Amino acid sequence: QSACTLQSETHPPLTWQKCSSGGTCTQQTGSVVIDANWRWTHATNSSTNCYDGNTWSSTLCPDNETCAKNCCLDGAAYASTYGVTTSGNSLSIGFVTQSAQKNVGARLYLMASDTTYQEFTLLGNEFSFDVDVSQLPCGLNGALYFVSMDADGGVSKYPTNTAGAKYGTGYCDSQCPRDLKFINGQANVEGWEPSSNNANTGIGGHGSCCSEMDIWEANSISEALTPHPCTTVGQEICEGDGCGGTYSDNRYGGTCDPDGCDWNPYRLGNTSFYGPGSSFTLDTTKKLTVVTQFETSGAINRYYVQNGVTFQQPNAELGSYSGNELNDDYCTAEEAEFGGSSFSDKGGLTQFKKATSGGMVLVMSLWDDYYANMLWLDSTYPTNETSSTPGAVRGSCSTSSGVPAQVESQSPNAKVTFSNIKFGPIGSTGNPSG
Ligand SMILES: CC(C)NC[C@H](O)COc1cccc2ccccc12
Ligand SMILES: *[C@@H]1O[C@H](CO)[C@@H](O)[C@H](O)[C@H]1NC(C)=O
Ligand SMILES: *[C@@H]1O[C@H](CO)[C@@H](O)[C@H](O)[C@H]1NC(C)=O
Ligand SMILES: [Co+2]
Ligand SMILES: [Co+2]
Repeated sequence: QSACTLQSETHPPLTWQKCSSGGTCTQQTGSVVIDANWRWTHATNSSTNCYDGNTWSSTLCPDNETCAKNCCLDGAAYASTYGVTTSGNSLSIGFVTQSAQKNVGARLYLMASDTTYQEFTLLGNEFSFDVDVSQLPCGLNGALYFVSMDADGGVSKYPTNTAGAKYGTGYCDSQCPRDLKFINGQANVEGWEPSSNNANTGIGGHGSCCSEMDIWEANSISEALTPHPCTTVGQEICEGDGCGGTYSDNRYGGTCDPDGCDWNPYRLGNTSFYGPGSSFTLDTTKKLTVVTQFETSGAINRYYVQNGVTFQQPNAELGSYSGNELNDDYCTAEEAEFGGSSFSDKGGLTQFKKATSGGMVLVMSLWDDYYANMLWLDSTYPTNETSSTPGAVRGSCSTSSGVPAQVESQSPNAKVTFSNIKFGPIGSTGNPSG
C-alpha cells in the first residue's frame, strides 16, 4: 500500500534510556507509531474506503495486487481516535475510545526516526520498564513484547509498500496473523472471511510469521513471560491454513510456535505473588518495575522491583526442574507436565536465540481476545478442565470473563501505562538515568 495525507501523521514522542556497562545511562528520543490495521484504508485519489467494517471494496480490491495499487493508509489522530498519549518516558493506551466511531485498543511500535523502527539486540542485554496495570481487569492484555520485523516495515523487499514503518506496516508475530489487511506489499482480500463476532476484523488467505519475545502479557490479575520460536527467524508470509496459529483451524501446522515456553507464576503454583492489594507480593494497584535479562546461554532471567524492594522471579518446581530461570530444562519440563510439543518442535531456546541475537522491534499494545477471551492468560484454560489438570489454572478470573463486547461495555476506561524504558548490558539498567 501507499501513504495518503488527508489526516496528518505525527508520531507521539517517547524517550527511553540506553545504559552502558560503565554504569551510566543516556537519554534517547524516539516515538510510537500505530499498526496499519487500525488505520483508515482508502482510495489514493478519493476518500472512498478500500475496507469498511469487515469487508473489502470488491471494485477497488478485486485481488491482492490491484488493491495495493488503488489503496493507501492514512494518518492517525492518536489521542482523539485511538486513545494513545505520551508524556516524556510514559506511554498510555486507552481501551475503548469514542470519536466519530468506536475504537478498541491499539498496537504500537517504537521508532528510531519518523520512517524507521528502532531495533534492539536482546542477547547479552536486559530490558527494564515500569507499568501500571491497575486499570486492567479480567479479559484484557496490556502487552510489551518484541518481534523480528524489518526496520523499514518491509519496503526494501516489497516496493509496492511505500507506506512503510511511518504508517506501521510489516507486522508479524508467532501466531502468523492472517487478520492483517496488508502483507508483503499486497492486500489480503483474497480468501478474506469476515469475523463472526467482530464487526471490524476478518481472516485473509495470507499470514505474517516471525519470532516473538513476550516480555510482558498481563492485567491486574495475571502476568506471563513467553518466548516463541519459529523455523524462519524473521518476517515471512504463510499460506492459508499452512500458517498455523490462532487464525487457522490447526495451530500447529505452521512454521511458528503459537504456544511458547510460558512462565506464569500463578500457573506454576505461586498464587500469592501477583495480584491486587497488599495480600500479594507485588501489588498490582500500584506501579511496578519489571526487568528481563537475556544471558548468552539463551536462558531468560527476571526480577521485579516495587517500593524499593527487589523480588527475583519466584522459584517453581515442575517435574525434575527447580529454580527461577527460564531455560531449556524448564521448557522441556513444562511440556512434560502441562503437555504440548510445539516449543521443542520449533527448536526451543536454541532457535529463539537466533532471534535475540538479531534485531527485534518493540511492540506495546492493549487488546481484548475475540478468539479465547484471554482465558489462556488469566483463567482456567480449557474451560472444562479443573485444578486437578496440570497447568490448567492460569489465574483467578472466571471462565466466563473476557467476552469482548461485555468488557468493552463495562470497562471502556480501562488503560495501561508503560513508562521509564531502560535498555543495556545485563546489570546496567538499575543505574542512574541520564
Ligand atoms: C501480544 C500478542 C501478539 N501475543 C500473543 C502470543 O503469541 C500468545 O498467543 C496465544 C496463545 C494461546 C492462546 C491464544 C488465544 C488467542 C490469541 C492468542 C493466543
Ligand atoms: C511466592 O513468591 C514470593 C517471592 O519469591 C515468595 O516470597 C513467596 O513465599 C512465594 N509463595 C509461594 C506459596 O510459593
Ligand atoms: C475437556 O474437553 C476436551 C474436548 O472435548 C476433552 O478432550 C477433554 O478430555 C475434556 N477434559 C475434561 C476434564 O473433561
Ligand atoms: Co498467495
Ligand atoms: Co543462567
